[PDB]
Amino acid sequence: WKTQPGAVFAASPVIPVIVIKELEDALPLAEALFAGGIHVLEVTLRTPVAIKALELLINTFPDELIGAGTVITPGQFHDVVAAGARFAISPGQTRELLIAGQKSEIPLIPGVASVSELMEGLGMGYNHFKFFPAAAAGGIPMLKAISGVFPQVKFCPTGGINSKNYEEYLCLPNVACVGGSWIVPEEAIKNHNWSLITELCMAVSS
Amino acid sequence: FSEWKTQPGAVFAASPVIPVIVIKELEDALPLAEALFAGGIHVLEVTLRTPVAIKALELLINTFPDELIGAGTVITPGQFHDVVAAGARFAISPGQTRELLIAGQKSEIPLIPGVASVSELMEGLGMGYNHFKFFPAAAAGGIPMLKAISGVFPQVKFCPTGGINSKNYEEYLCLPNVACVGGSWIVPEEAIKNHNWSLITELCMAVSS
Amino acid sequence: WKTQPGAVFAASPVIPVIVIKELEDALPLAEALFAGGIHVLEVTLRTPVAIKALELLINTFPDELIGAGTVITPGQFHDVVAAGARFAISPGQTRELLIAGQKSEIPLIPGVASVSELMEGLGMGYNHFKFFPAAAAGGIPMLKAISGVFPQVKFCPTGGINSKNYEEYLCLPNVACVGGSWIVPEEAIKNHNWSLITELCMAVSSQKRE
Repeated sequence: WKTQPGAVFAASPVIPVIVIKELEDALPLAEALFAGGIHVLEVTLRTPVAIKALELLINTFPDELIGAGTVITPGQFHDVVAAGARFAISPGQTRELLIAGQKSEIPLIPGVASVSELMEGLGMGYNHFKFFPAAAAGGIPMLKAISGVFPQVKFCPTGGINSKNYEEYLCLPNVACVGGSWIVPEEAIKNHNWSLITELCMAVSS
Repeated sequence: FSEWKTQPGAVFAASPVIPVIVIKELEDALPLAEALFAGGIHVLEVTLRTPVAIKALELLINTFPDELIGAGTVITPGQFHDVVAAGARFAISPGQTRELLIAGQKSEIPLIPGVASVSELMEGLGMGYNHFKFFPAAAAGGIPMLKAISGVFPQVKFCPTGGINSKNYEEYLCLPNVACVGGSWIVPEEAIKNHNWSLITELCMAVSS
Repeated sequence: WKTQPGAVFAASPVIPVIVIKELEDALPLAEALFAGGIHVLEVTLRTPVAIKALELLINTFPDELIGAGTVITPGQFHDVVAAGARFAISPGQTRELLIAGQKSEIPLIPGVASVSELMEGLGMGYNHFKFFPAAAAGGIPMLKAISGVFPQVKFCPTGGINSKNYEEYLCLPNVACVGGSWIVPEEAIKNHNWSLITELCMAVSSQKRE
């Protein structure tokens, strides 16, 4: 790991959760994010073209922190490493995935939602996690309770984070950044509203 | 993995509501079953929550061999082997362990394990499971939890159980990743104790039609 | 196990979750707890002096049920056992910690927050658990739903339990006791407010019925 997990969190207060259904949208969406001050991109493995979109983004804009999300299996993890991803994010964790991230060249950010899941990740050497789905898995009260026992663990809450609540999450001492789709809404991507997306990103990156 | 003759999706497709059956008195098994059948419910989950449960399971399977009768509250591999040997057509669990998931993939009979977090779901997927009980649904994040999961695992199918009732079950059934729900409200212990088989049939008919 | 997990839960309706910053406060705090009827002490591994306080309390009061909390790792479990702890409590569980507790004469109370976590503990011989953080992880509805499927499993809910809600938790058939800092607030410890701590403990001791 040359890129440290903490670098995936320090890049932006908000990590955009990107769903790319059409490959032609990948590059103009990325340029819109860059113009809006966002230099970390999580390309989720949720569509057939996602791997090709990740490859296209890394080939075109290699000096951005472009990684993959929804990495569920070791096989997907090796696929995104091979595609050039700078990091891998998962909505949860498995033992196999945690093992795979130990010997990897790029950081894995596993997802957890209970103290035992956190402790399993900690035992494997991980101390940067996604908290997912944050709003449905206990929200701010959960993160405060965890902070009292694991003050040094750092989280990126994702899932139900939006304009109205994201500052409340960011203010927590164990929250390094948040993630969500509200700055890259699917409707604006589908309809090529790139300048709008820049404006939504500017509202959170300034 | 998951090449069972009886597929979990077929179990889920048989009824919008799987009744969570608690049988305390063996004499109640047949009339309770008749009330369910009459109310259009032909998938029965006999829970392993009472001393007579295994006997009631065996009695129901032997008496009604053409019905889709299985077991619930299957916690251990030993209990799973017990309900297989009793003739259960499926096993449902409120959660999962590696050993339980291993037992289900070694069996002719499908296992429907329980999950409540994304990591638990991911361990289940790693063992070839993609049909799960979500338990206890209402206390483990409810509809917002299921909606969040659907955006990330759109193919995974759930049977939410735990706090599902007449007033909210349709809200759960409308979700794209919910194939059916489970609950005791259509087989309530008060009606079973009173031998109120007409009421049970009426409750079942309301959800099956 | 020299002490049974159920004995840890049966000692008091409320286990005091102790954060001790100054070693000289350990003996006077114990006196305030004893005077309020409470003889189970959970010294949390959250301060530099916690291990030394644990050892001091056990050596001073060997006949009291003095144990450790916030035991995260097998290494910490071995440290508190060597320190003389009568029990160890964890906010969660891992396979490694469950294995370590199997090999000890000192009871381990793992923390769980889902049925699958409970089942992993059950499979390794555990049926007394902390439910943490109780108020944020599903609360009373979660415990009630679990009680129907695991009537043999006993819980100590901790995290967000206070004087306003603890009796509601205690009424549940699968809740043997609760844990909380509200009967041992850090401000009262720092200020040597033993009369307040004793008053708070006396209130929860009159709720002990077995």
